[PDB]
Amino acid sequence: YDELKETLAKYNINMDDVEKFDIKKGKLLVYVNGEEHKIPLKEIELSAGCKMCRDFDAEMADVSVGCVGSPDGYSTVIIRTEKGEEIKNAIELKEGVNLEAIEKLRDLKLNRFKKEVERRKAEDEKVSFYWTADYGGVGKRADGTYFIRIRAKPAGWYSIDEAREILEIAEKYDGKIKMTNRGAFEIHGISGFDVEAMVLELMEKG
Amino acid sequence: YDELKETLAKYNINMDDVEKFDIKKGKLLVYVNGEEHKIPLKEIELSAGCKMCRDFDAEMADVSVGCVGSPDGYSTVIIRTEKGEEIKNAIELKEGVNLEAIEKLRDLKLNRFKKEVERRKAEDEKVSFYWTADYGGVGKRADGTYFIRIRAKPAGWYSIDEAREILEIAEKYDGKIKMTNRGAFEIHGISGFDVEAMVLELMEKG
Ligand SMILES: Cc1cc2nc3c(=O)[nH]c(=O)nc-3n(C[C@H](O)[C@H](O)[C@H](O)COP(=O)(O)OP(=O)(O)OC[C@H]3O[C@@H](n4cnc5c(N)ncnc54)[C@H](O)[C@@H]3O)c2cc1C
Repeated sequence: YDELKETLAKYNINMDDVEKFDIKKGKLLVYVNGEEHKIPLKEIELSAGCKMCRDFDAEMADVSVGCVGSPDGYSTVIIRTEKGEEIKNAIELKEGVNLEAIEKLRDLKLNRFKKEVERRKAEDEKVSFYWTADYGGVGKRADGTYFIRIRAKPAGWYSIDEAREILEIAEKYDGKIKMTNRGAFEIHGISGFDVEAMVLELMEKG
Repeated sequence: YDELKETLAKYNINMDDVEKFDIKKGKLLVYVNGEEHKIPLKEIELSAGCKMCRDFDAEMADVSVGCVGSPDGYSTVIIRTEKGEEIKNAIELKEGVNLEAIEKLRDLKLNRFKKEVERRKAEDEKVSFYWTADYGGVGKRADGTYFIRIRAKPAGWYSIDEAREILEIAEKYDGKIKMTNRGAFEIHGISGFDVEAMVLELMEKG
């Protein structure tokens, strides 16, 4: 609040008189005593934790609502659960949302997060690797690194090509091979900084 | 017996009058009428089953006795068990056996066996893979090929290099990878003709 008020003070805008705020096209819009003042987002310092955030569209909500992707005066509605489906009784909904506009904001937020994580890695600052729990098969070892379990293939049969692919990915991330008593490859010693990239690489290979 | 008798008849020897036989340095020695006759073993047909034999020195006996590697009028004595050690009480034994003379015949016999198995392979003749039981970790599959179980390493840890070596040997012999519920690599589909060569290769890699 103090940062936004101080920023408004720079443009000679009294916060106590503002009619409405808005954030559109990467700019903050202020409506006070008549016309709307345009302030670039770059010029306002965001809450620090927002730099560590990955979730643009509230992907876990029953229903998510925003302005991006839909005409002005309308709200974008993303229905995700049967509870969220009840909004169809309350609102006359239309199709035609601009899906690519929403995805662009997903990527910009993720790139902001990647820059902040890289900066913490370079500066020896603390990182909580909270997104490892986004993925199945990830466990935390006693020493603060992670193991990644590749779900056992039926009857423990692996093609030579498949096994070689697993070893190549393990080598790339300095992982160590452990064979479980259910016939799975489990790769140990993965840095929290590498877990997401390695899992996606494994998923890409099937 | 009939083959030896007819062979001797060709050299004008009546087997009934023979005083002693000997096999030394590639020859059949025949002592008859106070004479020594030498017949190259190459001119004599051996019993068919000997071509499929691997064991020159009776390697499973309590004590094995022969003439190779010791001076004329002595017997070579290879003691292998505590039962065999009792011969030390019956015989004043001497050291100095020519071990290479014995090894030379081990390898000649093995090479003869390899030639006959290869001949049978080429002719699609019946081979009994009786020597697969010389090695641990070898099992017979339902379809007449074999699996080779690599004894699980402690806690199922394998170096990337170790796993790659196993896969390379599996590939060479057209083997298929199965991971056991004790953390072992088990290689399936190995021909009886290849089992020994493959096991020795794995043993060579440690
Ligand atoms: C901080 C912030 C950033 C946003 N950024 C974007 C964006 O980048 N892109 C985008 O498309 N939309 C964004 N929105 C959402 C958008 O501004 C609207 O809130 C949304 O479209 C709903 O509009 P509405 O007219 O349907 O809701 P309304 O009927 O106006 O109701 C708004 C609801 O928002 C809730 N609310 C308001 N402020 C907050 C807050 N600080 N914390 C929690 N709840 C709050 C109120 O409780 C209210 O129920 C943002 C909203 C906020 C609060």
